Amino acid sequence: MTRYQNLVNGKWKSSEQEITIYSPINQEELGTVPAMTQTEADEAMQAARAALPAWRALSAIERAAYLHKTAAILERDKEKIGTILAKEVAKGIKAAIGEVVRTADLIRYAAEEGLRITGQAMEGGGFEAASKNKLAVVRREPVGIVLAIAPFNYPVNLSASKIAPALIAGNVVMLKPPTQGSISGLLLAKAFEEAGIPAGVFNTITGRGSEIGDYIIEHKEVNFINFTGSTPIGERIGRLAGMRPIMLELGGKDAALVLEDADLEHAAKQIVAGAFSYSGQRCTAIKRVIVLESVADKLATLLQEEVSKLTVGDPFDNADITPVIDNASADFIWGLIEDAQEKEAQALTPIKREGNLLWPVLFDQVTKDMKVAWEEPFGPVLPIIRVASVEEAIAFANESEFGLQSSVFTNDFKKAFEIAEKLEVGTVHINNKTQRGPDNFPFLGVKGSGAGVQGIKYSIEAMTNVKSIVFDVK
Amino acid sequence: MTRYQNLVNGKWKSSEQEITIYSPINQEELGTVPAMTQTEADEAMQAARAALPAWRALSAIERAAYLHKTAAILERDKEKIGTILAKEVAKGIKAAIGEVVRTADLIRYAAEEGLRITGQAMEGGGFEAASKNKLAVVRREPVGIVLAIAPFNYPVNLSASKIAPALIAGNVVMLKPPTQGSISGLLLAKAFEEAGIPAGVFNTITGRGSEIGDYIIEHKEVNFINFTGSTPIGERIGRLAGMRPIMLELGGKDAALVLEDADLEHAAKQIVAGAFSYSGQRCTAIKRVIVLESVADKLATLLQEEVSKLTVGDPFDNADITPVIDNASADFIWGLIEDAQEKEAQALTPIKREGNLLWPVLFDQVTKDMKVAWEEPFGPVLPIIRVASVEEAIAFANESEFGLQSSVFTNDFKKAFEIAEKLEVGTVHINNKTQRGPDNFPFLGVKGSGAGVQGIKYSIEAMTNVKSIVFD
Amino acid sequence: MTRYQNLVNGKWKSSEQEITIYSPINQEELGTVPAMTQTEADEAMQAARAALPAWRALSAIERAAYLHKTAAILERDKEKIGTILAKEVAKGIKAAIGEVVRTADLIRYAAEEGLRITGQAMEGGGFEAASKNKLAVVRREPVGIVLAIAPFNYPVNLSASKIAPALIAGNVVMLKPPTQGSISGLLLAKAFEEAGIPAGVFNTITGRGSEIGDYIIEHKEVNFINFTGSTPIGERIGRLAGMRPIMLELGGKDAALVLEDADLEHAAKQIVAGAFSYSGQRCTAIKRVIVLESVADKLATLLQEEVSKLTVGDPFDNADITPVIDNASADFIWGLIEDAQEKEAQALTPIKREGNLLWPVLFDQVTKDMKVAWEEPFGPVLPIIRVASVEEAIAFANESEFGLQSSVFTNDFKKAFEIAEKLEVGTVHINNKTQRGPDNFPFLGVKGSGAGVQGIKYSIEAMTNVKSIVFDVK
Amino acid sequence: MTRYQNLVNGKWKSSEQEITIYSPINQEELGTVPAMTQTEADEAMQAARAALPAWRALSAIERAAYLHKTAAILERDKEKIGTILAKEVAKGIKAAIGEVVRTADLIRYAAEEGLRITGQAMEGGGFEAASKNKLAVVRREPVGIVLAIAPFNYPVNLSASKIAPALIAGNVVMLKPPTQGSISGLLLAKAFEEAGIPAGVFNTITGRGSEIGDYIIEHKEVNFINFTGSTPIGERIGRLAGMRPIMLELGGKDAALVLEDADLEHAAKQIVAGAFSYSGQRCTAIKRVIVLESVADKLATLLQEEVSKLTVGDPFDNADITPVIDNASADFIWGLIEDAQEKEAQALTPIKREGNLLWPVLFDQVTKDMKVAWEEPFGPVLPIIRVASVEEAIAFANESEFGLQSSVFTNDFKKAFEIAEKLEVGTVHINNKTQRGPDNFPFLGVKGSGAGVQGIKYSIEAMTNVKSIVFDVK
Ligand SMILES: O=C[C@H](O)COP(=O)(O)O
Ligand SMILES: O=C[C@H](O)COP(=O)(O)O
Ligand SMILES: O=C[C@H](O)COP(=O)(O)O
Ligand SMILES: O=C[C@H](O)COP(=O)(O)O
Repeated sequence: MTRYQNLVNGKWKSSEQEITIYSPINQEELGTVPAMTQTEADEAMQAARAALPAWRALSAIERAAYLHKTAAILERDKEKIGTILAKEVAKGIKAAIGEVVRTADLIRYAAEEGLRITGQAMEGGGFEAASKNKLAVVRREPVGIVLAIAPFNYPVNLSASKIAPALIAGNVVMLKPPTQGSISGLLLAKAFEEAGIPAGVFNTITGRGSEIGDYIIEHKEVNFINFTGSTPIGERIGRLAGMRPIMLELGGKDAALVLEDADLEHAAKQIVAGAFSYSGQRCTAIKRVIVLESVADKLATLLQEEVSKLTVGDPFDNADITPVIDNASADFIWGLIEDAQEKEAQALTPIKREGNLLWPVLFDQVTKDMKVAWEEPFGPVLPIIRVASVEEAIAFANESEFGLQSSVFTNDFKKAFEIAEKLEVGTVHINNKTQRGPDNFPFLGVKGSGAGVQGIKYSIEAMTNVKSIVFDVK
Repeated sequence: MTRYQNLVNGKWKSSEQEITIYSPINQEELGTVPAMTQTEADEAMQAARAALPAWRALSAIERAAYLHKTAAILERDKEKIGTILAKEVAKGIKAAIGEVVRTADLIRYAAEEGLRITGQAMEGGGFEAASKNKLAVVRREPVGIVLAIAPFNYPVNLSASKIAPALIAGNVVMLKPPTQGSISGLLLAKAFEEAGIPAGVFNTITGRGSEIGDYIIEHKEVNFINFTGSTPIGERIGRLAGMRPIMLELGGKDAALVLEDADLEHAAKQIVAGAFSYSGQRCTAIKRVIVLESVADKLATLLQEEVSKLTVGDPFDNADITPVIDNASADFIWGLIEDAQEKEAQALTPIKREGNLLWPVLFDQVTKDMKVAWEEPFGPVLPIIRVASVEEAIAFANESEFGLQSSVFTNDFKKAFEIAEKLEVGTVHINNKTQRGPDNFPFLGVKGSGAGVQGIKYSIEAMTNVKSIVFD
Repeated sequence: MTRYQNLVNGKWKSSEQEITIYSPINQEELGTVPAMTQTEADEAMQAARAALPAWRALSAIERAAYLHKTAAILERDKEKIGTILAKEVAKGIKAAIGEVVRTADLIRYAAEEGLRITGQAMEGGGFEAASKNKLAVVRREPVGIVLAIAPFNYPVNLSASKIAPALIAGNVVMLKPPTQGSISGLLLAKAFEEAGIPAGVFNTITGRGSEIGDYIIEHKEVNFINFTGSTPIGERIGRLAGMRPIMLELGGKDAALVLEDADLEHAAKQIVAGAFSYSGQRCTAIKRVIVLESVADKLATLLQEEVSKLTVGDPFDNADITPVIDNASADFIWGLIEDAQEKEAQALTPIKREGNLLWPVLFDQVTKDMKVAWEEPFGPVLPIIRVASVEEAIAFANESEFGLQSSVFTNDFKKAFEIAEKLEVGTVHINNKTQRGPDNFPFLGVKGSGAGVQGIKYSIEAMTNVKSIVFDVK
Repeated sequence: MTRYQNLVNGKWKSSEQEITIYSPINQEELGTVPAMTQTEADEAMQAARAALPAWRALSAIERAAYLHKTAAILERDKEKIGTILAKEVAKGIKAAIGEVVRTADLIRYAAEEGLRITGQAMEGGGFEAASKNKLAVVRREPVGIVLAIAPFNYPVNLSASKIAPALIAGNVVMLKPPTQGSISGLLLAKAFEEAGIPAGVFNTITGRGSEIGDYIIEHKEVNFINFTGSTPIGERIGRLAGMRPIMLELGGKDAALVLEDADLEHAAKQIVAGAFSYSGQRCTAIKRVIVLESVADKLATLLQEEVSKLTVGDPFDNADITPVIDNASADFIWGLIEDAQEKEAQALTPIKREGNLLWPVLFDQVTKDMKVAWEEPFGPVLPIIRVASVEEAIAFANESEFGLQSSVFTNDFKKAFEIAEKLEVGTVHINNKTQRGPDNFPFLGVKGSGAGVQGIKYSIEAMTNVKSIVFDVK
């Protein structure tokens, strides 16, 4: 019964109350995290504010040295961290060891990306002849206190993808780990503390969302909100932030537009590997298949073979399909499956449940009226939608409320490029599954998938402030 | 009795109701502008949404051609537009003609800068050996319908600085000209219509702010709100926009920090020219002087002479101090002046009201308890605040709720650079007054002066969406 | 008999000796240009060196104003300059006025692009913690005097492409027009002087190569040599320039790699349009077809139909095949054609020669021993080369000594991209012919095809010097 | 008595003959170096040509892993390499060890900088409406084989500054160590080979310039020459290169312009620290004090006491003034001192000579007639030159045939910026000594002082070719 604590002003501290964390696999007690109160969150913010000056008065290479030390420690304990993460959010054990390794690679790259940030030296001579002697030296300064709110699916990766870009840029970071996955956020904080990050530069906040979860967002000391989660909470954040800068990475129903000339075997393998990784619990996952009618049958057969080869089971057996995060999540996904079945959709895959453990349901004949065609299941369902033309596929893709990513499988790259130009998404992948990619590529969503563009350089550039210094050079 | 109309879907439209516009100089009826209803706003947004795809299907050079045409036409009617915008916001006629010519120059520069927006080609390898031979082609696409809300002080320049950067990027623009200054917004729309801009690409919205003011901000067709105005209204817009991208350019109490080793004559001339241009109704004006005690008396004397050389009167006489925009504005300035003089501030110039026409009040011995050290007047009042140290000056400057711009007057540029690093503003000017400047320069506020970075390149970038395309 | 004059120090200057220029189409006469002596070249160089300080002192928008005025005057006298151009180099009057118009467009774009050249404000904190208070403001200064040597092909376009990028960046320009199309260069100077560009900012130096050819290149006043022409002369310039910066745009042997999946009709049309534009006298024209065996016969038939549809005549009938520039050119192309004939290459189109007027020769079954497979003809002859594999095509394309551009005609863009990365050229066009393209695109050659990157942005950057100013900010 | 060998194709080689290398400190023999022949140089070039298309095919992060391994090994053996370097080139032991760790974190920065080189995605629609659908994907490809020639000055630092920016860019490198400092080049090769660098990727050439000196520069395998030496040999190289790209870092005569408002104590300290570091044997050292007559006497006294407190002796006692590299250098420097004192220059510090070890000479009343005012001594001689105005100082500064770096000591920064923009140098330091600076900063000479822009990013981009791939998106 481990009693994990909160990093606050460089000291590990606990709270009077604590939240118990149960495995989504078998409800094993993983430990407890403190249930902070509003005054505790307030004092963590005031520690951050006090640590900010000396942190941004450091040279970039020094902050990067701290970051590199953190990444080394994180890679050192990749199995300790990986096991706890694997039982905390019920993801495959190699998938959970893989997240820690990808995390360390991400913060190494962010440390090295954020010490190469170059300003501009602009002159007014090109705009007007009267300002020919004026020189603006434009650079970037930290926004201040960055508040990072991590999601459950990648509690170590999508938390470090906010902490490391903010830290190298000179900001202090306040981390809010998810409700499920908070022990992993505290373990990330342990790696940061072991590195030697100065007191107050990185603080953690754990608690009930009904007590401090709004209080930390509307706090006056917070200068930037970096949030990954679902679109409802993201829309609430966008209004609770006022006009303070935010980065929201919300839900996505990513389409796989498959056309007649698509190499269907590769398309099916990629579509299934994208759709069912972490049992569908990914924002950047293939969440619908929009296939043309002429190849829809063969694509459905290949998709069925791929989805039948998926091993459902328990995280430590390295199952492709592990239990979903909550019972409420399984109930919501089950409702989507029920609604599809009631409207005469062809479930060409066993449709059975075992509590949290759902089965990789591949549906066909999915129409506009089924909720599985629009709602993000965040679980193991994959709709197949048949369209008559490319225009119908593009209209179906752009009918979604989400614009995160999309895949276009073709053989004609000129055709794929103009479809990609037509798709109202942030990223289009040509003949590949949709993903966050190398975390040096831009990662952004549109209409409902969030605000701002991520990617390591884009995240460093987003939690900074432009400061122009203008003088005369005669 | 000119009945100005609204550009919607290329055609000119009027409404049943009408707002009447009176000069802040002598209250003459300048004309009337339509008071659109929420349904008419909706139709303007639908015209915009239908015009968007053919506008971004146009090549960049083809849209820049329209922008250059509009700038040439607008410079053609520099005197006609200038007189109307002079008597509409009580701006000096040589400054109102200058606003139009600088507007034309901004549209030219925006066209030619939005021609050259180049994307990236990232390679994946270098972050992972697995993602080697994945190529991301990163480019920018228009956000969609850009809603621009212009301020009264520059109805033509600060509406074009939202329209032209958005239009060149591929967006369609829905302009919301201010209440005082709506006629100049339609005079700017006249140029866009004359220069063959396609239907629905540029539309104008005029009406009472209690009928369509929130209806247009909250509309779902709006994809970007570009707003210039006051901090209360901007803070309201910030929440009303949701997670839609916004550009807010709110107020600012720009400080003029003067040190002991500083050319006081140059500093005084710059401080007064900045502070009292358009009689203080500028977001980027010197709105407070923070001088060190040793040079405070010499600077006060020099500042007083500079203020005394100011001409107060009528815009068409090219006065330095024309009347403020409204009576409520003058009452608010007069309240600040009263609060200051009822607290023993040394008024160094003759406090004198004549209706809207206020007088260039220069105050001294201003402390933190007077509400003129903190509140942005938007009128002809300059507080001198004396501090004992450079640290005291920086703390006083950073105590403001605004962070737009600031000036540091000294002779040690290394000292000025250090102070500029410490100042929580967007732009620091060393040994010059604050200004929006060369409009290619970044223009931004922090802390409460706004959200986002303006300046033409930054404006074009802000109203676009990154569109990555990854392949093998 | 029009006695054209050299623009020197704002004044029109003539010489004791004048070179006479005759029409390549009928040897008529067009006028004379001053054959300057070396002292005259010195006075032009000194005029430029004295004009340099006040031209640099100008604001960028003020320098751009002259450029825009020149562009307007050029677009005004489009038909006059065009007629003299089509007379000078036998180009085709609708393709000669097009050169004048594309030249004014280039000048406008160069002015507007040079307005926006922004510097860097680099900090040392990312590299070391001891330099964290040092700021480098890095901007670009003019090199000084730029010597632009134009070719006969495009004597106002490939001349403006050196003058305008140089002028907008603050340099003063020496223009050495081609010995043949010099009258067109003096017309360009007429336009620049009419715009009102200051005295000594743009001068022209005509003459005989044996007197002032190496003389102006070796002058110590010249700070940059921008030369486009033939590869041997380019090598001589590369030696003669010492360590002074140069930009050489030399010959090319651009290949059209045609694979089996290619759309052969599009390939044939693109290849013929690229290859026979201006009678093959372009460095960026297609100059050899490298085609796989399977589709080679169908491609050759399509290519033959395209070639035997080209108009051969005089420039004022707007012929696609107008006479080559001089008699030595026609003799060299005829020699290549003969060498191909004796080694049993299949002439797919008639082999005719009416003096300078050559007929377009499509040669099939061309092998590595015929010299038309390697040498740049600068004449209307295109060899088709058959290869058995994609690797054979890449080996044959990279066997050339030239590296300017190439086309890959394919249907698989992934394959086309792989081949493009394998081709040793500056630019690869996928399913299109080679061109200088939009002039904002980079234009460069590799191994034997030149030195430096052209394109308006790259040309502006090439003829400037980085000037870094480093100071403490704390 | 160690016999060092040449890294060729992953193997160590002696040739038949060996150049024996002696310590410039006394004469102590420290080893021999293979006197390679033209044939062996050819085999090394061919090994590099064969290793190229596997190093290119590697990922940027893998090539960077090799670079980081080399940097780690280099810091592991900093004292052994440093001691050998200090006796090899006669610099203080703490300064020879300090260019081994400065070299290692030059190598780290080079790798981290080279693995985020981004390309462009240019569209043609801004230039013309006919090319709106053309997209250029502009990326950078390795130049090929890089020839790096190091100077004796920094045989490790000024060698890695060419190797690492090359190797990270994907192109293989051949290193020619200086004749005096060959041991250090082979010691750096030892670290590169120990790191695991693939065979043929990093080779080393030693021998006699009369045998293999022009032979390697003129070799057709070489695609880029990166040379830092003296202006004569750089003039030869710029000619022998042809049109092959080169980077030349030649000599300098950096001036410290001191005006009347200047802080004279700071100027006096900075000037001596910059001028006499490594016995004045740096290209970027201060070699000229140009001071206004009002403050010239006070400056001269401060400078004299600054120079007098320097220590002259042995490198292992960490003398500030260690002996110059060879006897020819001491003869030339003594000739400069001679010419100065015959023409009635006022020696402010004693002039001495102990064969190779000279004493630092502060010369006042230096005029444009003494050779010490114009020639680069590469020895501990600093001439003070008095001028009557700032315009006279700028005229004297620009009178030099060198354009590398310059210092302006002022108190008015607007004045210092004015003068800096007037100065014909590559870098101007305001109120600080000239230096190569943080190596991320641009480093260049703009006169007969060099060709090309160095600095880690600038040298990475110099030894690459732009490759544009243009296709239609439509
Ligand atoms: O929330 C899930 C993320 O958006 C999915 O991206 P990732 O699995 O590549 O980190
Ligand atoms: O309303 C505020 C404007 O941004 C001020 O413009 P300006 O500083 O150029 O005079
Ligand atoms: O000399 C010939 C030029 O390089 C060919 O290019 P261009 O005809 O497209 O301008
Ligand atoms: O030019 C050479 C500089 O004097 C020293 O170079 P470095 O930065 O490698 O030590």
